[PDB]
Amino acid sequence: NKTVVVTTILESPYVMMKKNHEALEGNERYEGYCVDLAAEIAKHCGFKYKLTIVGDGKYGARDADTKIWNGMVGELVYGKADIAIAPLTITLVREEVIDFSKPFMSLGISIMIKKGTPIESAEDLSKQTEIAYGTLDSGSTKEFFRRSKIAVFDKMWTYMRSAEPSVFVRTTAEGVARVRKSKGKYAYLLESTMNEYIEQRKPCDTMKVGGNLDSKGYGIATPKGSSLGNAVNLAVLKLNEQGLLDKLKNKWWYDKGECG
Amino acid sequence: NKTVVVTTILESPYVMMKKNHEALEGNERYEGYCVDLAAEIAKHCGFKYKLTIVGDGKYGARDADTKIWNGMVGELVYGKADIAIAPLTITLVREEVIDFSKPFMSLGISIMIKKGTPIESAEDLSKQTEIAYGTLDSGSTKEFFRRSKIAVFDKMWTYMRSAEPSVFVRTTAEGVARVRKSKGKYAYLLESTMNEYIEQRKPCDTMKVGGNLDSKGYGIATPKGSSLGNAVNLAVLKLNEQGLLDKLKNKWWYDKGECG
Ligand SMILES: N[C@@H](Cn1cc(Br)c(=O)[nH]c1=O)C(=O)O
Ligand SMILES: N[C@@H](Cn1cc(Br)c(=O)[nH]c1=O)C(=O)O
Repeated sequence: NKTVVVTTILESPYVMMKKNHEALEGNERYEGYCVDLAAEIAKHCGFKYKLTIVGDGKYGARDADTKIWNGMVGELVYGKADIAIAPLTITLVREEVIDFSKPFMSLGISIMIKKGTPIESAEDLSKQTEIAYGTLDSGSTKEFFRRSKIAVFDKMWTYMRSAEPSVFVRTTAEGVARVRKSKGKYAYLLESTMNEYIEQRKPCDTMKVGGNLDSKGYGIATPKGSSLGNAVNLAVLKLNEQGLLDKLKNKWWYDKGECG
Repeated sequence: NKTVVVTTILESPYVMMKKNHEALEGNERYEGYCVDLAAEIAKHCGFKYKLTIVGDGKYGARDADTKIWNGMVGELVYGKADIAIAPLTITLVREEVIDFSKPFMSLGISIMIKKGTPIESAEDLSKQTEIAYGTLDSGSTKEFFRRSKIAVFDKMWTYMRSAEPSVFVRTTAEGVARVRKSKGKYAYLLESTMNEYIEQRKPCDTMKVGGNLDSKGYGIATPKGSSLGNAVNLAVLKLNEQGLLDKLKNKWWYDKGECG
C-alpha cells in the first residue's frame, strides 16, 4: 500500500555511509548488516521501504520528567517511523511501549581492553581504581549498571556515575578511541558483538576479556498494534532458521577482518 | 479467575520427579529449572497454576497427513493446557499456531561425544562413517537437519535418515546412554544446554566438542490470542534483566555439578 519508513542508526557495521554515497541516492547510500537485513525482511514481508537515520541519533529512552521517548523507540511511539531495524536491545521498559520481533542477534555486555591491560573480568575492574572504565552515555548497557542489584555491578555503577572526568562516551567510536589512546588506563564496557567486531579492525590493539555480564538480544521493532509486526517476526525466525543471519555476521565481521 | 493449566515435559534438569514425590502431591511432586521458572512467572503475572506433564510426552510437531499437532504445542492449540513452560524451542512453524514469549534461554545444536572420540566438529562427523551419530527422534534438532540446505548438515541428514540400525533415539536419556555405552562409536547431536548439563553429571565420561551449529532459544508458549501472553512475555524479560534466569541455570547446572 504505502512505502514503509525504516528508522535506523549509524553504528558500524550495522549501518554505514558508503564511500561514494554522494554519487548514490535513497537506500543505496547505506551499507551494513542492518541494511542487508532490512532488504531481506522487506522481501519476505512484501513491502517497499525507505531507510532513514534516527533524527536525534539515539536508541530510545524515556525522559523521567517529560515522559517523552527519544531515539528510534521515540520515532516509533510517535509514528515518525514504521519500523526500526538496528542493534536495538529488547528490554522490558521498551517492550511496554513498542513491539519486538524475536531476536535476530544474541549478545551480552562485555569488557574491551587495550592489549596488555591487567584486567580479566568485571570483578577485576570493580576492585581497583587505577584503570578507569565506562559505557555508552545512553542505552541498555548504561541502564544495566544503573539498575543492577548484583554486588559487583552495583559497585561498578557507584564508581562510574561519580567518576571524574566522566567515563561515559557519546558513541562507540569515542569509546574505542578512548581505549586505544589511554595507554591501558581506560577499559570500555560494551555489547559483545561490537567488541568482537572492533577486535578484528586495525590497528588490532583491543581485545575482549572475560565472559559476558548478561544475556539478551537485538530485535526489530514496530509500533504497538502495527500490521507489520506479525510478518516481521516470522521473517526473522525464517532468516535465522535458513542460516542467513549467521552468514550476514560473517560477512560484516570476519570475511573482511583486518587482524589475520 | 481460574487456575492456569501448565503443560511441561519430564526432561532433566527442567522438570524431574522429586525423590519423595509419593509423600507429596500437586505441584510439590516436581522439581527443576522449569518448576522454579513457573513459580516465578506465576508470581509476577498473578495467577494460580497446576503443573501437568504433557500426555504424549512430546514437544510439538504437526502430522503432515492428519494436520494434527501433538505434544505440548498440541495441548495449547487444542486448549488442553493454557501455557507451556519447558525447554521448548521457538520455531517458525510453531510461532504460526501458538505465541512465544521472548527467549528465557539461548542455545544451539551441539555435539556430544564419549571422551576420547576422534571428532571435533560436524564437518568431522560428516566425512566419516566409523562413528555413528543421530538426534532425538522428534523435535527441532531433527527438523534442523531434515530441512537444512547447508552442505555439511545436508550430508549428515542424508546419512542419518538411512542409517541402520536407527541412529535416532526416543529421549535424551537414551541418547546419553548410547554415547556412554558405544565405546566411542556413537556421537549425539543435542541442544547445547543439555550437553552442558550432562557434562557435569557422573560418570563424567562425556563432553561437548566444537561450536554450536545454530543459534536459537526456548520460550514460554501460550495459545494464540491468550490473555496471558503479554504479561508472561514481560515477566520473562523482567526475570532475565534481574539476573534470575542466570541464577537458575547455575542452580540446576553447576552448583551441584558432579564432575569437579
Ligand atoms: N543496543 C543498545 C545500545 N548500545 C549499543 C552498543 Br554497541 C553498546 O555497547 N551499548 C549500548 O547500550 C540499546 O538498544 O540501547
Ligand atoms: N527443544 C526441542 C526438543 N529437543 C530437546 C533436546 Br534436550 C534436544 O537435544 N533436541 C530437541 O530437539 C523442541 O522444542 O522440539
